[PDB]
Amino acid sequence: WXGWASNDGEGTAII
Repeated sequence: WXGWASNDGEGTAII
């Protein structure tokens, strides 16, 4: 979701 790498489903995801 609010990660900074891979997609977490809808947005960015944690490393």
